[PDB]
Amino acid sequence: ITKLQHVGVLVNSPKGMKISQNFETRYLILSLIPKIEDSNSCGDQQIKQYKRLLDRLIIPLYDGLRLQKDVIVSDIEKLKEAIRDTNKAVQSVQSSIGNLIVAIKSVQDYVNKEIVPSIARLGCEAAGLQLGIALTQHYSELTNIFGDNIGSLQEKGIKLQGIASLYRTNITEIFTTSTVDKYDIYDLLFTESIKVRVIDVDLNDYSITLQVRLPLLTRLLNTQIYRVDSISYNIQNREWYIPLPSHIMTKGAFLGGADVKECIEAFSSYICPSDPGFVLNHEMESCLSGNISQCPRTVVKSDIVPRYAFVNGGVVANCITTTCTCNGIGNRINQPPDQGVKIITHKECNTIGINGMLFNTNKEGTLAFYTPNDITLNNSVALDPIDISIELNKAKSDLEESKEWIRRSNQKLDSI
Amino acid sequence: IDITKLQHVGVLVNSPKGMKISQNFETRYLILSLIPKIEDSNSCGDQQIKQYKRLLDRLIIPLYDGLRLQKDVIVEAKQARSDIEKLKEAIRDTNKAVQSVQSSIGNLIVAIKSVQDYVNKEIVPSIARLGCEAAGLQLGIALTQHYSELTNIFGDNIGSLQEKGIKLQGIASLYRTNITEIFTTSTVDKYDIYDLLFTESIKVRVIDVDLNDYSITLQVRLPLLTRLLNTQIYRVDSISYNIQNREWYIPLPSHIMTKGAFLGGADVKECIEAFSSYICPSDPGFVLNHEMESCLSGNISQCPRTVVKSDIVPRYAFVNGGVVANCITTTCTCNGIGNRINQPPDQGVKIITHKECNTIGINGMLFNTNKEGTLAFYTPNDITLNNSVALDPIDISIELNKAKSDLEESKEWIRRSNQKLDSI
Amino acid sequence: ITKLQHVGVLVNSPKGMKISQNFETRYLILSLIPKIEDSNSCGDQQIKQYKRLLDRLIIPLYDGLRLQKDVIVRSDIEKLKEAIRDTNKAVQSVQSSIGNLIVAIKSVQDYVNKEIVPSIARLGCEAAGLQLGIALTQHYSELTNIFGDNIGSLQEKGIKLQGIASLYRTNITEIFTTSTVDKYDIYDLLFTESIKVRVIDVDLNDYSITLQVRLPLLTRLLNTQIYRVDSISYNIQNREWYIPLPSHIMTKGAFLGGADVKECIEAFSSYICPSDPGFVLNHEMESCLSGNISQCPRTVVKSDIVPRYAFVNGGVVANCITTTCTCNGIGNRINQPPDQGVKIITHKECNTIGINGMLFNTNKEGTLAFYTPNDITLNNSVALDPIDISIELNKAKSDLEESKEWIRRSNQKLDSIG
Ligand SMILES: *[C@@H]1O[C@H](CO)[C@@H](O)[C@H](O)[C@H]1NC(C)=O
Ligand SMILES: *[C@@H]1O[C@H](CO)[C@@H](O)[C@H](O)[C@H]1NC(C)=O
Repeated sequence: ITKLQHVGVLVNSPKGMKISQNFETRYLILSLIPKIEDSNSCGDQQIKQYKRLLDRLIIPLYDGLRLQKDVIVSDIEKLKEAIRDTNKAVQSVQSSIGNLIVAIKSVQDYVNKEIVPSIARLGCEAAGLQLGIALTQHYSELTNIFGDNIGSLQEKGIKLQGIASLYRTNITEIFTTSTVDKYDIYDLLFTESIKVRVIDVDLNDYSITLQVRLPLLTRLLNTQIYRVDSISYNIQNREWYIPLPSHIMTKGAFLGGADVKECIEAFSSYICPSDPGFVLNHEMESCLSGNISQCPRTVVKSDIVPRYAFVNGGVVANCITTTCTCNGIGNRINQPPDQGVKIITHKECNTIGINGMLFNTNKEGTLAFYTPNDITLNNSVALDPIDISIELNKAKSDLEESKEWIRRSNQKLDSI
Repeated sequence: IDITKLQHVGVLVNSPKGMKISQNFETRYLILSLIPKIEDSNSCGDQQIKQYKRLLDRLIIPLYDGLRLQKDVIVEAKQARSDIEKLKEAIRDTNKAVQSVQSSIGNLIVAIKSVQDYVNKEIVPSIARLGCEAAGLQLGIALTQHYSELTNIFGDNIGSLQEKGIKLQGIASLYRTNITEIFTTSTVDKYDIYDLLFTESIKVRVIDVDLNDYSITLQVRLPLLTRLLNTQIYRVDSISYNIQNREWYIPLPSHIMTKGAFLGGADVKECIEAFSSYICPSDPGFVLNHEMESCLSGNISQCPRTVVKSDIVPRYAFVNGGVVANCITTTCTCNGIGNRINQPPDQGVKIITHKECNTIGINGMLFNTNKEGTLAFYTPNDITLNNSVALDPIDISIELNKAKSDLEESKEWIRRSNQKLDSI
Repeated sequence: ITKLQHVGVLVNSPKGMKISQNFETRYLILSLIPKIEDSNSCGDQQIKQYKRLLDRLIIPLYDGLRLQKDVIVRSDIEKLKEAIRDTNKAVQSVQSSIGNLIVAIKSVQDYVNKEIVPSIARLGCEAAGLQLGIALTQHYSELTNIFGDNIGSLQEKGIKLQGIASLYRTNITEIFTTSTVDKYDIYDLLFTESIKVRVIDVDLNDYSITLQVRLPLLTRLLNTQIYRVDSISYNIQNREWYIPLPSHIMTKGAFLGGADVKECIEAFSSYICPSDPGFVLNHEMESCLSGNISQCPRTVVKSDIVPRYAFVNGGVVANCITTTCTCNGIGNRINQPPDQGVKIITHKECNTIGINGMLFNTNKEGTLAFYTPNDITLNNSVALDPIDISIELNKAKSDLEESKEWIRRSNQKLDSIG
């Protein structure tokens, strides 16, 4: 193959080829509910809910798997009575205290029979809740990664975060049987060739078993696949055009056309189920190879034949039959008899125009943001600590006085 | 430029549609922040933030590693005898009785102080903590939701190096009110952006991940469609037809193109059918051969027809809901095996409408109309909240009342005590 | 059709054919917010929040549909009393204390009643709220998984198993409710995700989404069979030939032709086309494919581009005359009588078939892998040892009982005056 632009054919993006036939099969077990242990069974009510949620997920995948399997397979006396009085007075101050004690005891038992237990329960409920958040973030994450896999019983690609559960810290380690290039796995990701299919579901453990099949690419020696676009071209005052296949191949010193219908284009090569090459008729064969005298050219008489095509950042066109402008509809672009087409470059003309149609360079837009609302956690609800010191301090202060008077009553009681 | 006389020759050209080329793009960055600024001086949600960040790490890291791999490949006292000693003693005893009572008070004004301490040093901070753990939970839910929402909208993009389309809710952050503000660079039709949505032509690739601030950076590529002036595209199906007792069929491309006054075929292969038009990277058209072109333009006597001898050649086709068959070499039964629909040896084919015959018949096969089935629902089970009932308050009044009730009765007696003591 | 392996054409996997034109429309109603019954409005905020979340999800779908419809349409007796007055003043001071105590006590009570009890209930409320949020959050999560792909585009999309889950109750057959469908037919519908659902209408007030499920009804063509065919360069005598043929072939009754399965979708037991994909081949080829092998449009090969080997049913078919086929190692070459056109290499005959050094092995199995969540263990609530003052309280009655006795004593020493 050469440079037969002068005849309107443009061969570009040269690329290698690999055949995907061999593969490694690993199985991945998804466990939907973590081993949960809570002594007092606080997170009990919640576990129950999280399971009914899982069932709504698992059960359908089950019924489906079962269907698939189903098909496939009177003076002293005054002082006397004055004592009796004061005495009866002390006896009542007793029953008084005898009641403050009961009152005080009742308070204790309240605090123990109601308040403390409540505080307890509340915490239990809140421990349970804390678990709900946990399970929920799990179900969330679970579904986001293997959600499309758990939804169909057919093969599917696998997200990066799903592959991340196959290797520890080096993606290469995904293949635990062979050794693989950094390069080779990249072609796998960019192509999403790694496929996953759900094989079974255990309704009791709440686990889904997936079968992933990793392709092992076989590289091909000396094979290159190019893309080709043909445009009309002028020679003297006549316009010609050569229709050719979309892709050309090169195996050793042989060339032919490549049918990439079933393949997938990777970064530096195409990964195919099998060699895509096919033979062209001697004419195209010689034309492409160099003997330009053989090109299957046709005189163009219809507006249908394309007179321009886009190639790697820029346009290729027949500027004789198509009006090519440079940076405005007033700057006509010439093309010497020398060639059959002109390669207008965006470096050359920022806005290259073809028959009025303006083709510019990617225009940056205004930056966008996906942002959540700022959350401020207005702390709990505070309670002012109770204060009785002022009262208790007086009780203890009267108390003392009481003692002093008794002290005095005794030294006065001294009359020997 | 195409005569629909072609119909009489079993060749049907479906609906007309325009064509647009996609070569002008509008790059535009979208920054995803997976964690909001959080304010809580008491650090009551520290444990959740931790939990949340770890959740994001599991999600983000793989995207990160993948981008790195790509970036790499690419680039006792005496006793009382006399009654005055008996009084001295009698009162000396009561003093001790009082001294006992005051001993009892000391014990109570300790029992109370202990309560004022149990409550203050334990019942309170304990309750305070519940609210603090509860604030954490509040933030968890929220944070959990932001994740669930984020993963839904961008989870398809976040999980691949390959380019993907944006969901409606994704695009939602590219405009404030009109879905048009989508493009900032240019001005675009309601029609032009509808073809974009309907086709999922708007695509985005993840560019960089920032593991520290927990943010992903997407590049949205909005394409700008160039409408190809006076170009239409039709889909074309061909059936067999009878003309003078001979049965013919014409093999024709799937699609045809109309450019000005020229015509040919359309290789829509690498293109995408939208609503108003097809959207292709380049012009799909190619040139048919003299015979075929002429045939389609009108010179019906040029059609590369063939005699049907096999049963492979289609004798009917669905187009415009209804059916179009060759009712001569086929038996078209209108509304039930009974009534047969006839076709003069003159015409080419018969166009049967589901309006005339509710259930078209073609040799046993009954092509009917969409039949509506039973309305179905996806509804969550009704929820009801049973806020814990309040706690019957504490009542120690009956006890406090008798308590004060006596304190008076006591004061009384001391009056009488002081009374008799005053008449001495 | 036959056994044309002798000329290098390999007719693979034989499948039947069904066309899909008869559809069964069925509407599905998505309710994003369930009916909530909260008497004391404990979950108010949490609900206002969830809705704010459903809006950031619904709205866009709305704005989207709008754009669409918008476009589509100084003695002893004197001494004795100075001492009793003293005693009384001491009893007075006691009463004063008992008062400051009776006060302090009610105060305690009031606090627990006017500040703690309430505080306990509020906390109880906040939880009921938080519990609702868990629910709502989950619902949102579950629902965005099932229909989130549909809700995000306005083009038709397939439907997940768990999505189909709400069309039937027990048998997956009750999916269609206007006809009766083979278990076989729905499996082809599932295996193909032919069932499509398109978002029809959204309601911003009741937070609901209406979806239309399009359920295809397959019609089966008789005696029709579609085969996949591969062609490889063969070797007859010392000359090397190649016969190029279409990728798919069809068999109808006693006739055969090609098949343009392009617009078609291969299922399990058959292909599901929007219409019969058969076309006729030129006499020569038609004849060739039916036995008359002297009619095969064979071409002499002179390039390495012509396929000399092909993958088939977990094995390889190759021209081991123009290709160097090795069985179980590069030293063991496989031969071929100048007669047969090609050799059918089986992985059972060759664990590792090698074509020109390129190795095609059996499939090895890597290590089982696990996606498991860290073990969660709940450290119970926060427990408070109960309050205990029964010690200090007993030291109270006891002292009163001592006091009671000191009085009983003081009385009798008086009961003996005279
Ligand atoms: C070009 O091809 C023709 C036909 O095969 C041959 O006769 C002629 O000599 C060739 N000339 C070149 C360019 O080698
Ligand atoms: C097919 O082969 C027969 C003999 O098997 C031969 O006589 C005949 O000419 C061939 N058919 C055609 C179309 O000529």
